[PDB]
This record gives sequence, structure tokens and C-alpha cells, in this order.
Amino acid sequence: NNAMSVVILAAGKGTRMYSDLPKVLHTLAGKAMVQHVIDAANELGAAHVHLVYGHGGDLLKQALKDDNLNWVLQAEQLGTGHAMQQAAPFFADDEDILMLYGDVPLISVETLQRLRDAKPQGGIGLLTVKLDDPTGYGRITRENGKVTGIVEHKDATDEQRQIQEINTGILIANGADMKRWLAKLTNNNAQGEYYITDIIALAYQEGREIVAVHPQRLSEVEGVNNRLQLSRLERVYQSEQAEKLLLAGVMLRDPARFDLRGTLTHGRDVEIDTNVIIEGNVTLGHRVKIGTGCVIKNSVIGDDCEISPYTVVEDANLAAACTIGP
Amino acid sequence: NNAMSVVILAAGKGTRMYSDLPKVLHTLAGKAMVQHVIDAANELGAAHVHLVYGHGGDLLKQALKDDNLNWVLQAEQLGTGHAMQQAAPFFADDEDILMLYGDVPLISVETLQRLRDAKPQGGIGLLTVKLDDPTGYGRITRENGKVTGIVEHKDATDEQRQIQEINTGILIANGADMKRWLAKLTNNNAQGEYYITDIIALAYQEGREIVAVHPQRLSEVEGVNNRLQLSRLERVYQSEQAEKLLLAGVMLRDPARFDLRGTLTHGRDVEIDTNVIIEGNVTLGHRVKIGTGCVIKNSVIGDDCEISPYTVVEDANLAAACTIGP
Amino acid sequence: NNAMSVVILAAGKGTRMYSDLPKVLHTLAGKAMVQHVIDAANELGAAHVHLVYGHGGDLLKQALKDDNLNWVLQAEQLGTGHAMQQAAPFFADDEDILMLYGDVPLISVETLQRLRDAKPQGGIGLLTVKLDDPTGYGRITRENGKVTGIVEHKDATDEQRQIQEINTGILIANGADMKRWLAKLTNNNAQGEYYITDIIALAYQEGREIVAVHPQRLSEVEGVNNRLQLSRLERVYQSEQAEKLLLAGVMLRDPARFDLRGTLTHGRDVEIDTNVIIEGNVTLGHRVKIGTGCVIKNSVIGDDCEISPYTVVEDANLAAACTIGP
Ligand SMILES: CC(=O)N[C@H]1[C@@H](OP(=O)(O)OP(=O)(O)OC[C@H]2O[C@@H](n3ccc(=O)[nH]c3=O)[C@H](O)[C@@H]2O)O[C@H](CO)[C@@H](O)[C@@H]1O
Ligand SMILES: CC(=O)N[C@H]1[C@@H](OP(=O)(O)OP(=O)(O)OC[C@H]2O[C@@H](n3ccc(=O)[nH]c3=O)[C@H](O)[C@@H]2O)O[C@H](CO)[C@@H](O)[C@@H]1O
Ligand SMILES: CC(=O)N[C@H]1[C@@H](OP(=O)(O)OP(=O)(O)OC[C@H]2O[C@@H](n3ccc(=O)[nH]c3=O)[C@H](O)[C@@H]2O)O[C@H](CO)[C@@H](O)[C@@H]1O
Repeated sequence: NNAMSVVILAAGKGTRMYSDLPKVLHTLAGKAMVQHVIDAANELGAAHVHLVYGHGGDLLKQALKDDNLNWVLQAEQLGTGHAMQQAAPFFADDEDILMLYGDVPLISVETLQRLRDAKPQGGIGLLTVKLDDPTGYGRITRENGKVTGIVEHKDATDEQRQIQEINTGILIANGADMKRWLAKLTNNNAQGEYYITDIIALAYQEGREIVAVHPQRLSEVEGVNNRLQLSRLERVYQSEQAEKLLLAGVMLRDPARFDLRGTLTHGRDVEIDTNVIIEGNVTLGHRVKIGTGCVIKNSVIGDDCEISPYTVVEDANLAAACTIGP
Repeated sequence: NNAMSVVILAAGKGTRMYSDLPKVLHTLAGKAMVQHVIDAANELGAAHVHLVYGHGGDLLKQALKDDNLNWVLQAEQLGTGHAMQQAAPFFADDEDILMLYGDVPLISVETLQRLRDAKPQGGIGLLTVKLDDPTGYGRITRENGKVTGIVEHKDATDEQRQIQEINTGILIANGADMKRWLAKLTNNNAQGEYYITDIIALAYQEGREIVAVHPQRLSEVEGVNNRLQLSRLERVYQSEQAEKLLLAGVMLRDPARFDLRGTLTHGRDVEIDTNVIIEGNVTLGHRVKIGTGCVIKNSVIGDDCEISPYTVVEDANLAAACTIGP
Repeated sequence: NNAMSVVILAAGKGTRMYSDLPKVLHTLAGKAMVQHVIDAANELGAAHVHLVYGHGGDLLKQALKDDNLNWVLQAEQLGTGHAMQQAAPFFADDEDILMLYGDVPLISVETLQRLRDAKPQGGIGLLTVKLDDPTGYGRITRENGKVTGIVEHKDATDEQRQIQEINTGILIANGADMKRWLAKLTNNNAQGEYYITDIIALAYQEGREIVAVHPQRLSEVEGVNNRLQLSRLERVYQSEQAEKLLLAGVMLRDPARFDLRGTLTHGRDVEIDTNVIIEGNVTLGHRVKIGTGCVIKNSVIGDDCEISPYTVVEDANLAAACTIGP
């Protein structure tokens, strides 16, 4: 496991959110989208986390003040490659540089670790997915089964557009190699921007190998640009967590009407009825029964406690065998 | 945009509802199904709205008393054509007559306007949809790509039954032409009723042109005959509205657990948690936060107000920056 | 309708539930899974109900104390055939013996009755379903369209594994014939256990006929082994009941957010809003309106009563025309 840092590109506008709050700060389960990415980067072992931002550096820096982030300003939004070029001076030649988006909140550490493992030496580990309709996304080009480059939809021909495997945007490479390819990025293409994706053809040309890996679930690489798409991920997220809990032994009367917005520690034989929301750090002891519609926030509920329907439990530590409610 | 009136056929029984309330009066989002149709007719610009009813004229007339409807009694239920014949004497030869059903609540003004635009002169604008299983519905007959008539399922052969394009029942034509074809309607067919659908073959025979248009969504032409089907539309409706709101900038913690039953006016960055119900006319100022499970009814909530979970806000105007709840 | 008894095999471990409560005792709508099976057996007319258990006989016997069950201990879990062999001494030669699983809670009396009707004389009535992926399930073998036996996945070849029709495990036969085949069960196969499924080849060999019947819905033969699968059935169950109620004339504002956990008696034109839970025996008179999120438990609510949102009605009989709530 060679040392590694992570770069999060969170400099895009976020126009379709119609909000005075920077897009990547909007929450997915009570945690800003970008914090999800940052948490994933850190659990993965990132020695440094470079956050590339456009404006709102103040809102962003204030919100993310409790994180050891290296702030990298991308003055104008001239493409992913350009955003990467601003961060380059900070990559260490002795480490791998993994790149992530600040608006793709569900990327898992498991998938990123598999990406790290698939990155050949001097090569690029790329995360790709085969879509039914690949429209609008970078097409993966291959030659005798080997990745040779990425062609942006707008730059692709009608023939290349038929390619289904597309770029999720996440990739990893050695920092020295990264610096070198970044320096060679050109800006004349269908959109006059520096494409980080051009580094693929550049690595292939240098004779280096690009290995594509695939994500476990497609939602794991879904980017958010408006609230409708954020709500869809909130559901995928909530639902994925409800199932883990059911499988781990917590009875959810309806996993579709359960919301975990923080961290739940639970005992054995816990029962949670419908429309229950768990916020912040919550601990549920053994055989705790949560009535329908309760909101439990930053609390600790002792073993055998029963909480009646619609109770809000907040900032509390409840003694075992409690009966909270009529 | 030639002047136009609308006829709503709401005279059928409604037996499978098992209710002492006339079927078309049952609500879809707090509004009787037929009111939805009536509202759609009016927003479309209908100069007159003819409501064709069987019995319950009293319940119906009482309920819909605040509407300028022209009541047209259909003594016995002898088919859509017969119901139309009762309304005919009221069509003006100088206007288009659009026909709608009182139990197809989600027909959109957008689709109806496209129908109006597709109605050739002296011709008929018809709304049709291609179904996977067209069983039970009028089959659209064509000759060299042109609509020639409609054959009712029961009247169709095994060969014609294979036709997938069916009649949604909604159509528009000039009133003079309508009067004329209505007068020629016959009642000897598989069901001994006057079929309004026979006017299609009649218009084709007179050398006039029938143009079929399609609805944006299939739910838009779904008729309700029992509560199960009404509940399905309530969901399609609620869900369609939740998405509009998300796309317009209102954060819904779960668009699947949100119910708008009236009219919502909102500011920027409003947050609405799960299981919230909005009834009647509601106004939500900027950055208002609605806790899970609140019911907000005919209220105005000032900017920055926060409403705690499960609060019922009714008949109230709440001053800005209010904190309603523990 | 020849006399008949039922054997419920509920002796398996239940390891993936991670609970100190025997798996078949976990509730599906407030009723232990096995009680569902037992209720189905009794409504079907079972003269005796043999419950085959491994351990927890005490928890099980205590929980099911109000049922006239004949307890049959299966000392070690050596296969369905072995579990059946323990119960055999109790089958009467003059009755049919229907076999069910204690962890397949949604089997319907309708489907079981059709199974009884399809059981030839001296033959076996078998319940089978064609799956897309039949992996892990007993394959149904046929010869010229006739059932000849069942081959367990692990015992099947690659060719037999292609068979899609699988054994749901439910079957019925004469007790005398059952005793006889059970006595001949062998334990040398891919899993060294007594397979009740071997009785099929045994019945075919004796020249007797095996008739396969299919369940109305696949969920009806779904077995539960972990809480995630139990939650999925709770939803199928709740949803199936919500639709019956809608079709029977009760308006559910959202059949997806309705939970019946007991028995509901209702009048005409009852309205139940979202997130309502009905527990125990509940009676709703005519035109009762239940506000969103109410919990009604072992109560009787008189005609025309209106219950405000989030009210818990428990152990109460409410006089007609009551207004419970602000
Ligand atoms: C040239 C390139 O990289 N193309 C890929 C990129 O395209 P594409 O450039 O179209 O994607 P986006 O514009 O959404 O940008 C992706 C991410 O980069 C950030 N961003 C973008 C521009 C900028 O100047 N600064 C910045 O920080 C955004 O905030 C977002 O987090 O993502 C797609 C996945 O969604 C891939 O299928 C495309 O192959
Ligand atoms: C002959 C005819 O028109 N056939 C069409 C009609 O059939 P069909 O006659 O079978 O449809 P319905 O019986 O449901 O009636 C449709 C509408 O007309 C009303 N109504 C019906 C009979 C009556 O005497 N008075 C009255 O007002 C009903 O209340 C309902 O609003 O609708 C279908 C769509 O659902 C179309 O696919 C069929 O091609
Ligand atoms: C040999 C046999 O019967 N195979 C069938 C059985 O397999 P299979 O043996 O794999 O199924 P399970 O192990 O789940 O057991 C089925 C039922 O029998 C009970 N049980 C099992 C073993 C035991 O010693 N005692 C006992 O009581 C379980 O508690 C459960 O209620 O069910 C499948 C459906 O799920 C069928 O497709 C298989 O063809």
C-alpha cells in the first residue's frame, strides 16, 4: 500500500440547486456531500486531502473547518484537468494521487481500495461503468482489450459514441506521473477546457498501462447536480443502511421508512418501528423498542427501554428498562 | 386559438367505489376528481363547461356550487355518444368542443393544448396511447397511416384486437361538425349504446381529417373506477409534484413521503422533512424548516421559521424567525 | 374433503436472525410467523397440527400455549424427511397429511385448498414454482409431462440444474402412504440427511401419481431466514392487505404507508390517512376519519368519529360522532 493522497474536485457551479448554499455542502443523511467524500478519502488512508474549490471558499472553509484539508483554489472553471493542474504542485512524487468528485457522495472505500489494488505500476487505475445509455459521458477506448484513452462525448464521433463503457471520473496514478501528464494537458477540444481524461491517452502513449475497475453499485458513482438527484441518493443511501441493519440483527418494521442520519450503535434484538429517524451519535442497548415515528438524536438509550410512538429523544442518556411514554 | 368549450362526461355509476359519495367527487389531493378536470378545462380557456351527470345531481351541484358549470342531465346511461347528444344543443357552431371524462383526474393542460393545436380544420383532434395490452379499449383504425375510425373492443374482430393504439376517450372537434355527427349516431352494436367513438368514422367519411396526439405520461389518461386505482393516481400525482418542488429548489427529505393537498408558495432554501402534509393554501418563506410529520394547513410561515416534528400548523400566519416547538 | 392433519417443520436453527428469540416466533404483522402457518392450517380444516421443533421447546411452547398443537421433537436436524419421520407415528392412515414450513408465513388457505383438490388418490399433491434462477432448490423431474421425483440442487447434475420448476416444500399425501414412504427414506446423498423429497420418486415407483399445483403469488411460498427477508414479506403482506381494503371500500391515503397488525372490522366510507397503524382487534364504524399517523389498538371507534393526526387510540370504545383531537 504505497502512500497516497486524494484530490477532490468541488469547484463546479451548482446552478440547478437554486440555493445560496454551495452545492457540495448540501447534506446526504445530515452530512455534507463533500464530507462523505472526505470521510471516504481519510478511511482509505489519504495522507493529504486537497479540496479544489471555485468560490464560497469562506462558506466552505467555515463549514469544513474541522478537517485537515489543503485548500486549492481553481480561479476559473476550465475543466477537470485544469482543476487538477492547480492541485499538482502539492502531489508528492512518492505517493499515489487518487482523484474524486465532491458531488459523488456514495463512493465506497471498498471500491476505492479495489481501484488502488488494480493500479499497475507507473500506470493508471481507472473506475468505469457500462451504461445502457452512455450519452454525455467520457467513452472508454480500448485496443485489443486494453484501455488506450477516454474520449469526451462531445469530442467522440457517432461510431465512438456507441461505446457503452464510460468514465466515472475517479482515477488513481503516481503523483510524479500525474504532474508530468498534467503539465502536457492541452485545451483545444469540443469545449476548450483542460480534460483530466486526456491523461489516459498520454499514459498509454508513454507505454504505461491503464486498468479499469468497476464500482459495486452504480449509485456509488452518481453525481448530484440538483435536489431531485440528491433525494434519490438519500434514498439509496438510507435503504442500503436499513438493509445492513436488518441483516445485522436490528428489526426495522419497514426499511423504506427508516432514516439514519449519523451513527448508530446497537445491541441485540433492538426493534425500530416505522418512520423513525436516528440523528447524530445514537446508541441503542439490547432489546430497546423504538415506537413509530420517534426521532432519536445524540442519545444513549439503555437496554430494555421502550420508547412510545412519536417521542423525540434528544441529548439524553436514558437509564436501562425505561418506559418513555404513556 | 378558436373559442372553445368543454364537455365532461361524469354520468357513469361508480359501483366499485362502494360509497354513498358520487365517484367523481372523491378527492385526489383534497380536490374532487371532477374539480381537477374542471380546473384543467378552465385553465385551458374553456368558455363553458358542460358537466354531464346521471344522478346525485344534488350532491354534485352542492359540492360544485362555486363553479360556473352548465348542468346536462343524462337520464339513462346509454353510452358516451348518448351522453354527448344531451350536451350537443349547448355547443356553439363557432367553437371547438373538447370532451373529457370526470374520472380521469390527471389530464394536463399541456397535453390538452397540444391536442387543440393538432386538431385540423373541420377535423378531429384525438388523444390516443399505444398500450402493451389494449384489451377493453377502443382500437384506433388507420389506412395508409391515417386515422379512419375507432372500433370498440367488444365490436372488434380478433384481427383488429391486435391493434395496440387505443382511444383515451379525449377528443376535440368543431361544435357544428360535432352536432352533425352526434345526430347521426346509431345504437346497434355489441353493446346497444350510442358510441361517441363512431364520430371518427363519420368524420373520415365526410372527407375530414382525424389527427391523433399522445399524452406525455400514461397516468395522465388513467380513469378511476375503484379506490385502489384512485390511490395509485394520488401517488403518481404526489410524486410528480414532489419532483417539481425538488427541481424548483425545495429540499424534500423523501419525495415519496410528501403530500401536497392544495397550493404551496415557497421561498428559497426551504427544507421539508419526511411525512409532511401540505393542505389548502400554504406559504413557506425563505429558509423555513419543516420537521418530520408536520401538517401545515392554510397557513403562512414567515422566513427562517423552524417547525418542530409533528406540529400541526393550521389557520395561522407565523411571524418570521419563529421557533415552533421544543 | 377427506379428513386431514398438518405437520409444520419449524426445527431449523435460524442462525442469520442473530436473536435470542426462536426464528419462527418473530412476528409478521404482530403475529409470529409460525402462528400464521398454524392459523392457515386450522382455517383449512386441519384436525391436528403437529409442530416439529428442535430446541426452545420452552420458549415455543410458552408462546404458542393457546394452540392445540401436538409437539414433535426433532432431536437433531437431519433433514426434512427425518423431521417428518418423527411426526409419522402420529399421522392417521385415514387422513391426508399436509406438510408446511414454520418459516413460510404467507402460504394462503386458497392455495392449500387447491393443493388438496389436486392430490390424486394414493398420490401426492405437490406445490411447485418455476423460477428464473432455481439455484439451491429441489428440481422437479418429469417424464412425458409427469412428475417422477425431486432432485436436490446439490444432488442434481449440470443438466438437471437447468430445470426451472422447483419444490416449494409444501406437499400433501395420505398418511398411510406417508408412513410407508417415510419408513423407506435413506440418508446417503449430497448432504447425508433424510430428504422428505425422496418420497416423490418413491410414490412414482409404487405407480402412484404426483400432481404439481402452483401458488397464486411467489411471496406466498417465501421462507424467512433473516430479518431482511422478513421485512420484505411484512411489506408484501401489508401491501396485499391495503389493496384488499381499498378494493373493499376503505380509502387509504397511501396503501404503502399503512400497517394492519391484527384484525380490522370497518364500516362504509372510512378514511385512513398515511402512516396509520392498526393493532389487535380494531373496529371502525361508518365514515370514521383517521388522521395521519394514528395508532389504533384494540379499540372500537363509533360511526362518524374523527381522530386527529398522531393520536394513539388504545383499549378504548369511542362513542359515535366523537372528535378526538384539537
Ligand atoms: C473532461 C472530463 O473530466 N470528463 C469527465 C467529467 O466530465 P464533466 O466535465 O462533464 O463533469 P462535470 O462538469 O460534472 O465535472 C465533474 C466534477 O469536476 C468538478 N469540476 C468541473 C470543472 C471544473 O472546472 N472544476 C471542477 O472542479 C465538478 O465540480 C464535479 O465535481 O465527468 C464525467 C462523470 O460525471 C465523465 O464521464 C467525463 O468523462
Ligand atoms: C364508446 C366509447 O366511448 N368507448 C371508449 C370509452 O369506453 P367505455 O364506454 O367503456 O368507458 P366508460 O364506461 O368507463 O365511460 C367513460 C366515461 O364516460 C362516462 N359515461 C359512460 C357511459 C354513459 O352513459 N355516460 C357517461 O357519462 C363515464 O362516467 C366515464 O367518465 O372509454 C375508453 C377509455 O376509458 C375508450 O378506450 C373507449 O374507446
Ligand atoms: C430435502 C428437502 O426437503 N429439500 C427442499 C427443502 O430444502 P432445504 O432442506 O434446503 O430447506 P431448509 O433447510 O430451509 O428447510 C426447510 C424447512 O424445514 C425445516 N427443517 C429443515 C431441516 C431439519 O432437520 N428440520 C427442519 O425442521 C426448516 O426449519 C424449514 O422450515 O426446502 C426447499 C424450499 O425452501 C425445497 O426447494 C427443497 O427441495
